[PDB]
Amino acid sequence: QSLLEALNVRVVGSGEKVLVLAHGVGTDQSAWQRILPYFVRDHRVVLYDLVCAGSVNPDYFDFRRYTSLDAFVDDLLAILDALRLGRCTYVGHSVSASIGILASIRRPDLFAKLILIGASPRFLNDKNYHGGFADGEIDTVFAAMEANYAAWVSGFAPLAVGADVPEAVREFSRTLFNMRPDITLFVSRMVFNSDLRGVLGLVTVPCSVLQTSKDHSVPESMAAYLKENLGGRTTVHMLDIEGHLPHLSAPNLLAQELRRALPR
Ligand SMILES: [Mg+2]
Repeated sequence: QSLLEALNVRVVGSGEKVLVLAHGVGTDQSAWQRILPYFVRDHRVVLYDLVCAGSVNPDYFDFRRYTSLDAFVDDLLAILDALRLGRCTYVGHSVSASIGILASIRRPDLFAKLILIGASPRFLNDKNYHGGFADGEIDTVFAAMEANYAAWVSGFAPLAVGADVPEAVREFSRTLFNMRPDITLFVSRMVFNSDLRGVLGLVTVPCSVLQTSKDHSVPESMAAYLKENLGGRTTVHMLDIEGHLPHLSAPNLLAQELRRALPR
């Protein structure tokens, strides 16, 4: 396969503006399906799957290569260079918000704006920083994942969706069960260990921070931290949608905020 084929790159929509939708761990590009109707008549929308998606051939997940977020940034930049659509708006959920931040420091030319959903530069607390997780706290999650993947997904998918939206629990269960458990564990440990705090000030592009409500992974205080520390023009939108996956659980409401955050 080419890189574009391996990571299931898709370009949809009729417009001149370019929008990139980049999913998080545990999902794949189909997490955007109910957002697409709101953008495809005036954007060319680029979708792709992260290499850890269960929709990507598990042969591609090379543990020697994918040891830091920078190897994920390599793949994003390689796709955007291959598609040659030029300057774009980039929407990143959870790990893809971090991937977008780092890509925008390497290649600010490529990004008109970043729209960050569920963004965190560091999950672990540090001396005078609140990520949400104390030393040792995550261990019970990675123990449960390794001990009984299916029991772990059955309890975690409702928690991540947050709101009582059976269809979202279905979709997120489907994309967690499609992942190979050793990949889910490895990538979840790598992302949980990430720390982007020291590069936020190097961002130069505008950012909209769409801050999830009652997200297990990101305290509501994070939005203020990103507004203070991101180096470009940053705006905060506190979502009135519950949970980690607002694009699955309340696509209409999330799409209306995304549209409000577009550059011009
Ligand atoms: Mg600045």
